[PDB]
Amino acid sequence: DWEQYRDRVNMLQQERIRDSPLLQAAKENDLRLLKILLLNQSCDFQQRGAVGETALHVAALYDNLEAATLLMEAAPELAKEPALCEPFVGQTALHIAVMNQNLNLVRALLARGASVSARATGAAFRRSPHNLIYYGEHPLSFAACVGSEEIVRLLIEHGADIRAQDSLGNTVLHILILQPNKTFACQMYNLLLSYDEHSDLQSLELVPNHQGLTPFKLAGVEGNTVMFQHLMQKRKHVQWTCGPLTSTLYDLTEIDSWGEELSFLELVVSSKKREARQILEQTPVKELVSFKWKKYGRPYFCVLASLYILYMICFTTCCIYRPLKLRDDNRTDPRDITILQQKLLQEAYVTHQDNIRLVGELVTVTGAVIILLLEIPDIFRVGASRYFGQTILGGPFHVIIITYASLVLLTMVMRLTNMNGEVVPLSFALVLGWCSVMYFARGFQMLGPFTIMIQKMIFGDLMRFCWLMAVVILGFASAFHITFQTEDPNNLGEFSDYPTALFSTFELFLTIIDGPANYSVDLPFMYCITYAAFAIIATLLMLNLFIAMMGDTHWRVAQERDELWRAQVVATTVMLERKMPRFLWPRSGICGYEYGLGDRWFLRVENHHD
Amino acid sequence: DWEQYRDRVNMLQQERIRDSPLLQAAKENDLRLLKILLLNQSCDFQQRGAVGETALHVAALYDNLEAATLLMEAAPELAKEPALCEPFVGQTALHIAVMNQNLNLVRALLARGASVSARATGAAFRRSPHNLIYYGEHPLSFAACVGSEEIVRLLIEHGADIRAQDSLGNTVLHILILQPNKTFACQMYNLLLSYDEHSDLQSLELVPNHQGLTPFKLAGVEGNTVMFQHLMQKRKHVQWTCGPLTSTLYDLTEIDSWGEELSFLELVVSSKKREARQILEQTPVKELVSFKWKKYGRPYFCVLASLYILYMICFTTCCIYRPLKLRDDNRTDPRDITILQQKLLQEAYVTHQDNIRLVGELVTVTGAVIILLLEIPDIFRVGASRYFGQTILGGPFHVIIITYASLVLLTMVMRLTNMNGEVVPLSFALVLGWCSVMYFARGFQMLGPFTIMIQKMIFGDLMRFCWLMAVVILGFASAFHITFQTEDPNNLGEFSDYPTALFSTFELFLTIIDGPANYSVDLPFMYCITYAAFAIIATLLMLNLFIAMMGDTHWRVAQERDELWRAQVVATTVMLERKMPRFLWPRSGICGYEYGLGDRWFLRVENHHD
Ligand SMILES: CC(C)[C@@H](C)/C=C/[C@@H](C)[C@H]1CC[C@H]2C3=CC=C4C[C@@H](O)CC[C@]4(C)[C@H]3CC[C@]12C
Ligand SMILES: CC(C)[C@@H](C)/C=C/[C@@H](C)[C@H]1CC[C@H]2C3=CC=C4C[C@@H](O)CC[C@]4(C)[C@H]3CC[C@]12C
Ligand SMILES: CC(C)[C@@H](C)/C=C/[C@@H](C)[C@H]1CC[C@H]2C3=CC=C4C[C@@H](O)CC[C@]4(C)[C@H]3CC[C@]12C
Ligand SMILES: CC(C)[C@@H](C)/C=C/[C@@H](C)[C@H]1CC[C@H]2C3=CC=C4C[C@@H](O)CC[C@]4(C)[C@H]3CC[C@]12C
Repeated sequence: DWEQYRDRVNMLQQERIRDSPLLQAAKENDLRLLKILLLNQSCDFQQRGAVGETALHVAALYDNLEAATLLMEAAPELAKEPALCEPFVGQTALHIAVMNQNLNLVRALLARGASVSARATGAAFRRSPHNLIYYGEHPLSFAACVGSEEIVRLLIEHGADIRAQDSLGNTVLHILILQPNKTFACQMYNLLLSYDEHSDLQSLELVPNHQGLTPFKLAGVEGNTVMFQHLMQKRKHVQWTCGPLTSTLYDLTEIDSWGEELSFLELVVSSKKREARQILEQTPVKELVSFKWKKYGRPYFCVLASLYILYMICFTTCCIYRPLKLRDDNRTDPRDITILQQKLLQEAYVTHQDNIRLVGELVTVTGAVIILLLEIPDIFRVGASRYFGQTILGGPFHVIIITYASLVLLTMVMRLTNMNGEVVPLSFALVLGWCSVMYFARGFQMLGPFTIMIQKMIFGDLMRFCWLMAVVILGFASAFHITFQTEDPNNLGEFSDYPTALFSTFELFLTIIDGPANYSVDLPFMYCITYAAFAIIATLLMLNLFIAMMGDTHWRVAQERDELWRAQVVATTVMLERKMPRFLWPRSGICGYEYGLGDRWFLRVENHHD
Repeated sequence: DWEQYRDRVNMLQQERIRDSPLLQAAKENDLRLLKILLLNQSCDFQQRGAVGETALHVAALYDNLEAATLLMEAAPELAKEPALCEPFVGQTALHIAVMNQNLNLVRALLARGASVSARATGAAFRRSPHNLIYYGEHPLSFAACVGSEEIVRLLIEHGADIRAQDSLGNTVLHILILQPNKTFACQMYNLLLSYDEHSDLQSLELVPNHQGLTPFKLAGVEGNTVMFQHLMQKRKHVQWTCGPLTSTLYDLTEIDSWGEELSFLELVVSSKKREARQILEQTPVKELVSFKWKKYGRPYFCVLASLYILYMICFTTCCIYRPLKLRDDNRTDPRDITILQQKLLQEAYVTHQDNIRLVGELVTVTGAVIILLLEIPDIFRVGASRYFGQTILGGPFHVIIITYASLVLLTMVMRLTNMNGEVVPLSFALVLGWCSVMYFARGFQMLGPFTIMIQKMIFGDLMRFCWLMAVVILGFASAFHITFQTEDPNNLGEFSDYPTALFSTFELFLTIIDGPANYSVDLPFMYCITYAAFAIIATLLMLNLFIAMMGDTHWRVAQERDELWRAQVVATTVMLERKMPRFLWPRSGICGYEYGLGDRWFLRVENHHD
């Protein structure tokens, strides 16, 4: 929760420990004062602290086995007392004794009758970035997550339910997977699977949490590669081993996820963790997505890319041959250079070429409607921020594709209603529609990690550098405008108006226009000093600083090009499996039923070991 | 072959193993059930699997020595039974027993009379990228490639022919060289040479395969540097060793390859493997090509470069002084600026300077004919794709040189036929002919690894980045054309026509022209927003991204500059040895016959060891 509230809670807990002499003796392991208190019978033994902790909780917290046994000899009901305050509600002495790995204290508490199924629904025991650890809500979950196998065996022998869930629905396998240390996690997973004598019901592995994730899916989502390898070791079958050639037969019941709302690969790719992209490098998943991409994903993606390119060619040809007529009125203003205008709806669609344009425009409108019908339910199937905010699963390409379809439909509306100004949505749709073709650059290895470079340059570096650049533009444009306020605009009109001054200074920042010079006339002397300062500071230092930032970003992406391209391949394959019809996408892998191996589907992997 | 077919074959093989109780007992090493089957006499013992494998093949496949001896005690004819299906045709139990290194099983099979010359012509035993290994087609080849020397000795003692070839003609030395692991390969090569008691016939080393490669040539082609060093250890003679100076005398019978169609160095350089360029760094080859390049290659290459430069000077001077006359007709169109045209064949070649031009044009046509006569039979001596598609042996320089000669001859044809439009082939030939002079940059160390940088930037990076760049050009050119469709073209004519809009936006992408600005008139407001987006996205992000890609490509080539330059030196020296007359290229090395060492030719290497 709040850091200040937890600090006040800890300070109040230490204050109530230091104020109470029984709690002070329990903390400091003062056996004489504690025995004088307990042998004495002032009739008080349940003094609670600031968090509602008993004296047994204080004895277990500071590793005081002798003081805890003294507190359990007299009035042993403290072995069945949880805390009664917000940051530690539900925590007993058994939880602290398990977390401190005091095995004799856990033995003594289970001898005195500790609650082995004590569900600690505390604020500090929830999975949150405020808490440093998430060990669970049960003593068995705590003992499995800490790493003491003997305490796990002791709690199981006393009757701790392995199939117990948290507030998030997580069983002990989920919280065991969620731990960062993974050396002992595989052995603890083996121990908890070995103690599943129940085996009735479904196996603990098939138990989903409240998010609907199995432990296999949670190992996929969180990027736990070691637990993923340990899980696939239990689901593989070595067919044969001849010399150095080992042929094994992995099971694809959970990896492929046939007939499910969210497949395993979709959950792996659409994950906020950076370590989830290493699951695609693992042994069954890499061969599975390579088979899917090489057999079905690449030809279908190339066909869709060719259709989209021809569609954009038709839209561009309809933009070029747009119906325009001569201007009716006279150009009274000498600075106005508009000689054509848009024809009316009655004036257009007359000749044969206009009917060809009508056919192409119907093709364009139908394609935009098809685009909207393909993209709109994906914003409601998952979250809008998740669908619009991930690099791997398209992302900004979907936003500009939906914007392109919306602008094409708006152009159609303005065409049918005889509204002037189709140049703005047609230019927007021509820029956005052609730039969306780079989405289909993710289907090729050489060009795919380039769109990721451009994405991590625009939203990565350009959105940070544009504030300093805009500050320099807003300074020097105002300076250049006020130096040329008392000047004739016919000789040097690059700073005549302040919007034009902003645009001209932006161009001079990017060095795409020449410096404003008119040597036939006498420019003001302040312009030369201001432009020398602009050339030193803006065009030389900051522009090449942005060039170096883009170079470092390109190097950072190019050091991990194949991983990002494989992630894009899996994202594209998942999207094509979800959206295309099922008869064009047969089920991947060996059928297995024709070979007598049941209804499961397998992937055969032949490797060259030693 | 196909991955799905091999997967179906393996699944069917495991299905037929699991269905048959004899094969199941042979796989699982169930001695009791197997003895009940064999001691029983249901009169069946040759049940074949899905691949035609016997029960002895299943026993040898899963390392079941006891089950294999039980299957060989009753009906031992299974020791002489190969498989009878496509992926394993010709494979016996001896092959699997050798590959599994079960020495007692190989002893038992040779005791029962296994076929020691069993030629396994299977689909899985062929050298292909589908197969993970290529161990050969014979049990001796399998035992030499796996690494068990005792099984090699056992097979040789029973009469396995060492001089046996595969479907590719490869003997056991070729397949032993083709293995990736090279520590045991030298010892196995020594063992197989030591067992060549035949020594009649030619030595196994001089036995070529179906591609015509000796094991020395195959070690050169595949880049096996360790086997190359081991082969040159057997062909060197240490003349003396005084202090730290060791003078040895390498033999150049196979490295130089006098009087052969394909020399050793040509096969090393024209190799698809990247590791073949390390053969040129080895001890005799480096000194040999350095002697050849320093004595003969560099002066002849500099003479040819000077002749080609003077030839291009003559061609350029004939292009500058091209016969042109005043235009006969009148310039009716105000946008037409053509004032000259080409003179007729009768009108030209009149004055003295025209006769000097005629002499130069005859020189140019003769040089192009000489160029075609030098380059045309090289396209038929080797493959066309091999000759036109390798960086080291010229490659694109040969294509542009042949194109230059073809365009010069086409210009001559258009000159003789009075056909208008010599400017197109003359401009093409002037661009391509002068750019071919960079071919002669490969003869100098400092400038040579620069043409490789440009080649790996054009075909490496430019051919990948040009699709995204063309996408941005096709978007923004159409946007800029439709914003200036309803505008007067006299004020801003950079986007008047769509081809001119494409060209102007390509120039604005490369920042070689200024931004289109006409401050005397009022430009449309959409142009400013579209050009600000073009300046942000195209000229700033993508152009400098391509700059960073070229920087990384230049760094990648510059980290290996000397290796690539030495490869180009060997390629140039091989080309000059092949194409120049023999009297200008004396045989390299010590003659040897005058010193009583036979007809062989030697290279003396003096090195400073310790
Ligand atoms: C038309 C003008 C007014 C302005 C709006 C135009 C903006 C275009 C050029 C910009 C806006 C956002 C840009 C953009 C958004 C995000 C991505 C995803 C990235 O992975 C590749 C580049 C890509 C695809 C680029 C392409 C160019 C876009 C679409
Ligand atoms: C430096 C960063 C922030 C980049 C991205 C922004 C550039 C700014 C300065 C650019 C982007 C688009 C430009 C722009 C849009 C359109 C017009 C209308 C035109 O008739 C006058 C110039 C004017 C008013 C300019 C002003 C400067 C703008 C707003
Ligand atoms: C004349 C115009 C129309 C066009 C066709 C001209 C193209 C020229 C400039 C281009 C085409 C291909 C280019 C090219 C091909 C390949 C190589 C081999 C490389 O190792 C060095 C650069 C070099 C030699 C370059 C030189 C420049 C060339 C020849
Ligand atoms: C971005 C990459 C793909 C680079 C290599 C390609 C550039 C394209 C856009 C260039 C290359 C040559 C250019 C070109 C060739 C010749 C002409 C004829 C001229 O009268 C009008 C422009 C026009 C029609 C332009 C159009 C744009 C072209 C085709």
